[PDB]
Amino acid sequence: GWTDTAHGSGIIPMKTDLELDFSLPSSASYTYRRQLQNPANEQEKIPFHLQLSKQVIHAEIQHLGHWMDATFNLKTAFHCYGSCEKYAYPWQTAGCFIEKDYEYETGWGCNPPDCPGVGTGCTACGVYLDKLKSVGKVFKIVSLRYTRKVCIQLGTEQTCKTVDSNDCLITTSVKVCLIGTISKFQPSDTLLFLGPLQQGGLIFKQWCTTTCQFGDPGDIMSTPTGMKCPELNGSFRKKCAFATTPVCQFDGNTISGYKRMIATKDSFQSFNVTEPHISTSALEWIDPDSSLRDHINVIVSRDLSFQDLSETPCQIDLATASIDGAWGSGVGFNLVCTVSLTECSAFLTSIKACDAAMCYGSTTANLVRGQNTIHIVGKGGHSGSKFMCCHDTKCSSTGLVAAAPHLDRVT
Amino acid sequence: GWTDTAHGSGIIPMKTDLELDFSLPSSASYTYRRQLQNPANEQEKIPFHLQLSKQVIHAEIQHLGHWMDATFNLKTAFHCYGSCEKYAYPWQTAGCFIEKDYEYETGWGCNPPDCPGVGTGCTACGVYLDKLKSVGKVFKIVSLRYTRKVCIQLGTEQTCKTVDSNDCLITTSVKVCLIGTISKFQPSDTLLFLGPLQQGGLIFKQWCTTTCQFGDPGDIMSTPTGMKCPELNGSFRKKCAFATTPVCQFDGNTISGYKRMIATKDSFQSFNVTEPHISTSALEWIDPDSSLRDHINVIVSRDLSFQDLSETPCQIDLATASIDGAWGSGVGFNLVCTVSLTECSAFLTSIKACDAAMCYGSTTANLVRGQNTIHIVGKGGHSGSKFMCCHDTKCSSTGLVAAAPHLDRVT
Amino acid sequence: GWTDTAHGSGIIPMKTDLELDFSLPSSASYTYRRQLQNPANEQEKIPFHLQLSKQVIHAEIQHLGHWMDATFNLKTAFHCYGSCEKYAYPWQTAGCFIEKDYEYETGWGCNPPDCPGVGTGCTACGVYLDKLKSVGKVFKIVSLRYTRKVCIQLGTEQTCKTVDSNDCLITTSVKVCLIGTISKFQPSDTLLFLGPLQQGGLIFKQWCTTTCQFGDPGDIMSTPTGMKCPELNGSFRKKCAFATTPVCQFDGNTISGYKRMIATKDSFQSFNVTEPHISTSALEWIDPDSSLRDHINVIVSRDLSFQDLSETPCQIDLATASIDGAWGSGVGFNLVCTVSLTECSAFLTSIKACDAAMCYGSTTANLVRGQNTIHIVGKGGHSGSKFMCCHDTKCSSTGLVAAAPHLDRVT
Ligand SMILES: *[C@@H]1O[C@H](CO)[C@@H](O[C@@H]2O[C@H](CO)[C@@H](O[C@@H]3O[C@H](CO)[C@@H](O)[C@H](O)[C@@H]3O)[C@H](O)[C@H]2NC(C)=O)[C@H](O)[C@H]1NC(C)=O
Ligand SMILES: *[C@@H]1O[C@H](CO)[C@@H](O[C@@H]2O[C@H](CO)[C@@H](O[C@@H]3O[C@H](CO)[C@@H](O)[C@H](O)[C@@H]3O)[C@H](O)[C@H]2NC(C)=O)[C@H](O)[C@H]1NC(C)=O
Ligand SMILES: *[C@@H]1O[C@H](CO)[C@@H](O[C@@H]2O[C@H](CO)[C@@H](O[C@@H]3O[C@H](CO)[C@@H](O)[C@H](O)[C@@H]3O)[C@H](O)[C@H]2NC(C)=O)[C@H](O)[C@H]1NC(C)=O
Repeated sequence: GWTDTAHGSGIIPMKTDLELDFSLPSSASYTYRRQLQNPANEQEKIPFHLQLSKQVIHAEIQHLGHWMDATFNLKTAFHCYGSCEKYAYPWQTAGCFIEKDYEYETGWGCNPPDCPGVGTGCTACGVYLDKLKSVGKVFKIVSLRYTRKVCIQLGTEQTCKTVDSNDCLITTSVKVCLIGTISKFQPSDTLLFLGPLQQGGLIFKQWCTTTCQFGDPGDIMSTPTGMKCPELNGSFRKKCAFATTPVCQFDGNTISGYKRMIATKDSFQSFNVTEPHISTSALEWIDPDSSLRDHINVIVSRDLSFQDLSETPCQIDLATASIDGAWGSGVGFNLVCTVSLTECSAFLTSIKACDAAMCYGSTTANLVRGQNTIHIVGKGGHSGSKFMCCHDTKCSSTGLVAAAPHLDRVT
Repeated sequence: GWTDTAHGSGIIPMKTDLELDFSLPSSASYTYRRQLQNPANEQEKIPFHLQLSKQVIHAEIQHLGHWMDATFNLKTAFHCYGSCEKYAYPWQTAGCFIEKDYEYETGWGCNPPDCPGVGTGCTACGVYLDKLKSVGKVFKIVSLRYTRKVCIQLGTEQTCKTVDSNDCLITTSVKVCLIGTISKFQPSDTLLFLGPLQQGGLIFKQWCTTTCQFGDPGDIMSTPTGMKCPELNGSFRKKCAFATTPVCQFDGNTISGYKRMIATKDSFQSFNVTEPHISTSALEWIDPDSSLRDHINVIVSRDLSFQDLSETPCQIDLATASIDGAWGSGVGFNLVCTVSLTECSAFLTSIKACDAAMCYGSTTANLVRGQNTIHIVGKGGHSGSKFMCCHDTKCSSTGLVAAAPHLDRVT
Repeated sequence: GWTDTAHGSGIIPMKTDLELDFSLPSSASYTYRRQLQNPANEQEKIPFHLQLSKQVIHAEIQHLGHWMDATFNLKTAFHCYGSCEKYAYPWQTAGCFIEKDYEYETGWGCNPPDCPGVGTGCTACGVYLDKLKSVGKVFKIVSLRYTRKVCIQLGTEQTCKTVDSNDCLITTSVKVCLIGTISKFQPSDTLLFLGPLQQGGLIFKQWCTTTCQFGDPGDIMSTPTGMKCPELNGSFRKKCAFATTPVCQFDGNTISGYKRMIATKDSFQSFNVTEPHISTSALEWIDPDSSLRDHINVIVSRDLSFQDLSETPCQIDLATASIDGAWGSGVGFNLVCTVSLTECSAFLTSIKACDAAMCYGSTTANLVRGQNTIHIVGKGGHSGSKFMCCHDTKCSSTGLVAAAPHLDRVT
């Protein structure tokens, strides 16, 4: 049946004016001009001009905050009598602290010489992190898009459009196809910028998410809402000796995740960025790595036999019915779309979830004549995004905001 | 030397009837019809019909079972006298439990007031998981294949064949090439379905495999063979106080892997599925994500100059000699093939490992005239799979089953 | 503006002598011969010969050493009096050991019957690994390149060149384009060879790097500099009983990472290798997996309208100014290049970082007429590599060595 998702052309190669076929780095732009033969005139020439922008990476991201370095500290506070809750402890002022209480445990083989208590008091053990310093900014990739602006001019008619890395642009007599390739980044990668965005960063595959312990990548994060402190990898001990104050011991890791990373820094992957652009839910940049190459094919055919394979009689109207799920999420939001099809018995097409600035996901819709209900998934966006059901360049007149994502550590 | 692995055509573009070149979403089908000029007749027309199915993902998988939620529980059982083995404990009835025994350790600074024992008895500490509930079904990806059914009709001759995502189909006068792209899934990804397959799921990159501790993704799994219980991340302590029964303490993680995941659910990647088909060793589905696009090129040339580049004089016969390794495995099985070559001094070709329904791997064989011994690797399959050495559409007359895979946790 | 990075051709398809378009396995070579029509003579024919090598994988690697199996051992050494430093312990001779000291802690509820000490002596607890045996060799992937040697002969002129997997080769009348595909390996993957390189190996996504605990993949590594021993996942305990020598206990993992891996071996991905070649900073091989296919397109056009799209008037000279960063690193080294442009107002081109044998990275340089300062990133190489700024086939006359990478565990 009908579909408008085939983006390309049918041609008779005998009737083709020009074909360009080449490899181009993702971070390279390209310009091409040529005077083509006027078949009707054969005196005055028809200009052809092609412009391809550099490929721009658009990563929907989660702002994870600032990764922090810190120094590990362990302190003992002993009281012969009294519950642990009775006393204040110096570590309770720290950015991060964890306290283990040995309450009502005094005994004459573990007491200082001035303490005759038995089953009393408190040995309070405190681990606290201080000298907290931001070492960089951290982003988690929600999704990736790779686009070039493509401008075609043949005679006096120009068409410019943003084209994704494995898509084609088709005009009256011109087809430009991009064939993507290698992807350096993957969804759920974590990017760490140790300095300004322009200086590039490090890719981490195993940034701590469901359990963060001191020593992990991402163990200590500073966010606008506050510190997010790690758990401890190791365990406390109350060392006892006759006529001696108890001594807190900790047997686990005492070196921050940042210092452990730096010690073996060259185990990780760097990436570099040019022209970075930061937005509410996204980072855009051009990767100066010229080893990443796309394949480009351009056809010009001013002949009646040139076919736009996306052309169908089918027409659709869209309305955004409901939403659930979250913005800024790799799980995403689910948009419910009412899609009405005319002029065709059936129509396979692509329905997109877009806000006023950007699209966040597209679903193949198998439509039948009349009304259809289509669920589509979007990933990314922010709390102000009004998500709409869209097709080609047209969107529904109303949009819906999604809920806030769930990105909480349990402790 | 000769090879039949080049799937494509040589043509004179002047002698080409038609070329289609376009981008198509993996989840889109496409149909194209055209009446082509009869060069011998030029009155009656020759029909051309192209049909491309939607691309189907075939993932060989490991059925990891059901991921379970649970509640953490800690209990103390003290006996003044008697070995720990002498007594039964209530946690010994649980789906998962871990017990730490403090045996023959009684002393007058750690005993209840009715216990004068010294170096006797037992403080038994039990961690047990209860309220076990399945939260979803889990599959590990062994391998991935992406195929479309491609049908070509020119005049009265039709050819339909399954074509992989970076392969070509060649008939007498027609070539259809697919150029694959982005892959959302990777081998060793773990897929979690929280509900029916049709509702999609979550991708996990770090599902616990060699060490599973309570709190990890995949910590508690229910399989047909029984529960697979996690180890503990943390350590026990016997808290002592005069004239008091010992109290078991546990300092580690007490929150299940499921609850930790849900708390930060939007850190993970969702995927959606249509038309899912479950089999003994595999899951097949169509991904409704229309942002994944393949490149398609179609050539029609009813001219004598159209060359099938896969044509050679070389002929082979195959026999399956032996096997080792495992089914259902990302390491795979190794099939030993005796391949006999005639009509050519040398022949580079592809030898496949297939059962009666499916192929599981292909190896480039550098053959010389006469008999050859070729080792090929297959991944996936099940205990009933009779694996055969195959070439093109022909297989050896005998096959061999592989051994069961090793997928055991140590404790 | 001008760029030489577009590798391909502009043609009039009517003026094309021949087009080949086909899919080819990465591990397949291919040969094609044809006698083409001489347009000037039309009696004697012009030979065309195409040869494509098998695709070679070049992985820049880090030699991580040998992964070791071992047996866990725990021993107690008690002394009624004396500091722990006073005594030698048998575990101090082991390849790996970790010692926990309970110093000055004697008491009459934890002493052997011959020890009346109070707050004296030492219970020394030693974990040591013995029966250390190498189980395989380990390499971490720094970067990946996929190349074919491509030879073109038309008449008496031959051109052979190494072509990357998404690049094109252009001669006077011939264009050969490669379109890459699926990549089985990723940067930062860890490869384990349990035997000779020819027997293949296992891919690990989560080899321990910043924290290695006994039981992890990569926990125990033997390098030329010495053993790199893991930390412990678990904690010690001094078990006390009246009239009994203290007993050291360890509650954590006691099974090596190798044994845990082997127990669930079929959870991991195997890969196979042919014609492996080992060098100071790299491993090269051909993957016999024939399911990995590239797309190949060949155009021959002996017509004046055939355009080399890489041709520009722009000319550059290079000098290598300075370097920082490290060899053998996925973070890489940063080479500072002085690039001088003539014949053009502006020129977008690719500047490479190469030593005498190999290139390690390329950067898109946006040059303006006159002198430019360009920073480029290279990954890989070794301590003897003299890295140079290069363009096309030309390099600066001087090069600079980089510093040694930081690949240290903290303990
Ligand atoms: C490509 O990306 C890498 C990774 O980000 C870049 O390495 C980074 O380079 C910056 C600047 O050279 C380093 O910043 C710091 O600067 C202070 C001066 O304030 C300096 O004293 C410190 O020693 C420190 O190096 C940053 O640490 C470094 N990051 C890493 C992970 O090595 C690289 O420069 C980029 N290459 C380009 C843009 O050509
Ligand atoms: C695309 O895939 C995602 C991920 O699986 C889908 O999200 C999932 O949606 C289902 C159904 O809406 C959720 O199921 C559960 O249903 C009960 C009712 O019995 C409901 O009360 C619960 O609140 C729960 O949501 C499932 O939790 C959810 N999974 C995740 C990880 O969020 C999504 O709906 C799919 N989009 C489509 C098919 O358009
Ligand atoms: C493709 O690669 C896999 C993974 O390396 C290969 O499996 C490996 O096969 C070798 C040789 O068969 C195994 O070596 C060992 O040999 C001793 C004899 O000295 C044998 O007694 C042991 O049982 C052991 O198997 C190696 O263990 C095995 N590795 C794994 C991870 O299974 C496979 O053979 C390759 N297939 C080819 C080259 O066709």
